Amino acid sequence: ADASQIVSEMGAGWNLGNQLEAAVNGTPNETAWGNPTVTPELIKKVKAAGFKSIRIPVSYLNNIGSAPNYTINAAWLNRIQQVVDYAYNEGLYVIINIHGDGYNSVQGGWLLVNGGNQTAIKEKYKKVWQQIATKFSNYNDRLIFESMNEVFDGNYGNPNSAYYTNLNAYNQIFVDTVRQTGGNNNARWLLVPGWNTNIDYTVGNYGFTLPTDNYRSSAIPSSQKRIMISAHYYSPWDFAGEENGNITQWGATSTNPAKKSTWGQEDYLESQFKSMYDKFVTQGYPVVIGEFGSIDKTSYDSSNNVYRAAYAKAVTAKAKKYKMVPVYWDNGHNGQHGFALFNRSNNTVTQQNIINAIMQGMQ
Ligand SMILES: [Ca+2]
Repeated sequence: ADASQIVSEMGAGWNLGNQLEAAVNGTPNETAWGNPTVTPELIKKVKAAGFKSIRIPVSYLNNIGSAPNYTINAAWLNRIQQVVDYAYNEGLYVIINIHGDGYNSVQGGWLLVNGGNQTAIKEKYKKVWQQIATKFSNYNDRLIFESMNEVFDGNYGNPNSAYYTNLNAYNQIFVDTVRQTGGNNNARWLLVPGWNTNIDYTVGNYGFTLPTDNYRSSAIPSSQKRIMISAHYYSPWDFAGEENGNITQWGATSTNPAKKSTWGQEDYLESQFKSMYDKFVTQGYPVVIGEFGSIDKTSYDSSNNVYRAAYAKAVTAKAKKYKMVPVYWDNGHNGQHGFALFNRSNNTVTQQNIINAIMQGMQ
């Protein structure tokens, strides 16, 4: 699939959140954050709801062995492959990444743009991607590798240019390392972010650079890309992610201005997504909005789900407008401040109206 066709085929995506990226005191464990062990039935339920792509956060952390081989625990790679297969064998697009490892705030986090030993970070990263790519080399273009997740130094202000250079270096190392492994890895789509998956800091003049891809398969036309660009979207945070009841409504259908943000509405969403279209999509790079969503505030405002639905529809529809892939953030938590649309304990739907809103947004 070329850049336009892949977006169409990917449809609406869903994150298998709070599973294989979950870690406590440095060891990944897919149950560590309270979700059950993943089973194929969950992925079948998500497919039945209409999602065509599954994003699978994966952490590695202390399952990476010592230098210089940095060997990944074999049982962990085998488990990741089993979970990938639950989605891949159902005909879905699948994205796998390196997730917790890039955070300063995660115990064992090491893929740090601000870290002092960039030589060791870069070599470890190379060796880790060599192994993950090798494990999945025979998978077709429905499997996408994502270089890393949300990578920054912890500061929400303007990016340090030297640190941005490290980020860009990681993306370049990832691309070239993956291509030089076997199988279909020289041809598959590879997803890369800019700083903290932030749209403004990725599209603006802050230091992001597009990787070269000179080791890719000769079969890819010179005029096409096999790189996609990642951003995440939870704006305005006071509505979407802040864990209190100050703001519980969003968009034009809000019924109370005291419960609605003063910024970040439909006009902002338009400007933001148009900026990704103008910078990247027009140049032949698909864009994946790899996470979006809003937390459950029905404990504060009994009308909140009206707005969670409205927000999800609006973000999905804006992605559709601008020919980019919207991927919903589902963390399995049903309850206060949760993001789940399904109860993973029984594979039931818990948020039919939000699912319907997403699917309406794909029309
Ligand atoms: Ca998060």
